[PDB]
Amino acid sequence: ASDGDTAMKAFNDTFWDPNAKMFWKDSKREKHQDFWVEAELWELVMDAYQHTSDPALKAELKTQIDDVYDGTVAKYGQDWTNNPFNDDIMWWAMGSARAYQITGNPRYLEAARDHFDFVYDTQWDEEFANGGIWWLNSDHNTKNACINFPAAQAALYLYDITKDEHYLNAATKIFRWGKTMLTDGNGKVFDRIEIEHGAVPDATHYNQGTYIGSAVGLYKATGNAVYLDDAVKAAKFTKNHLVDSNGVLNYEGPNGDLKGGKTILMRNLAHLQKTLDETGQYPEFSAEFDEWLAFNIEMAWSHQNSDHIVDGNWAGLLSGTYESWSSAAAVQALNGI
Repeated sequence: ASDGDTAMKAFNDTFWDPNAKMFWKDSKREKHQDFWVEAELWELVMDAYQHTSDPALKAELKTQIDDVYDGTVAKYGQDWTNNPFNDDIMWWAMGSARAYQITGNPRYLEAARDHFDFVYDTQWDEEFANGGIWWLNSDHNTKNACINFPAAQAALYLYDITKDEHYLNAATKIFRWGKTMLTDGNGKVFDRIEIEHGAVPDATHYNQGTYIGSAVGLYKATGNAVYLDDAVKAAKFTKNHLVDSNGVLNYEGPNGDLKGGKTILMRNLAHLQKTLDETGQYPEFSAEFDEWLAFNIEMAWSHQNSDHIVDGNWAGLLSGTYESWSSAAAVQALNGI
């Protein structure tokens, strides 16, 4: 049995809508979650499905993988390519690849491949910044970490599924460009690069996270040690910069997109943690990293309410109203794979 079980059960009890097959945005159960965040809650369901050995929770979560998809398709349709936000398309392409791995349901591989191919085949460009995927498919003014590294990750899942080297080539070309043009080369991931004023070196949890995850995935697909080093350097930056003075990961609210970003960070830190624990690579860092992760999980869960819900401000919420994105990160932290 696990604290991850309790945390995921509580999350579903608080925020899941079995009628609309969608998460509520908050504990008042009034409006459903925003499109892209819903794909990140979809992945938390998947993470908890992989983490749990509770037979009731395992079967519920496996069903819920299908339900989340059906709720979203019922509202937004099956074809997300009319969404101007390439990031929206890619967060759901990545979720769909993972759903295929778990379920074997062909609809998910079609959704993943079709949506990924639309973004990468049409939104990759070498005229601005020597490479990279555009943020939007309407106006082309910026290329962003929050599309490019998720795209590398989606490509890696698609290579794992298909064994089509095209997807390894894509993952590698996207990551290589992103490391060059959206990082300092030393683990700091820049938000975006804009035509007018160039690189915007604002780092955040979710962009550290997708860079770490795509580097770990490239390490596993290629065996090239540089990708594991890239992940370690980005984890070091995260733990010394995106933390309070006590070492607890930051709160990036009140921005609605960022406030839940620890969810995506913790998901990807878990991949690095597992690779280093299992391989005995970077043993000094691995030990420090594991201690810091344990410390963060302990501090988050120390601030659970009586319903076992943890607000995303892990430094301290007594207002009675909890949000599903902000609250997700603590559940993710206890469901790492």
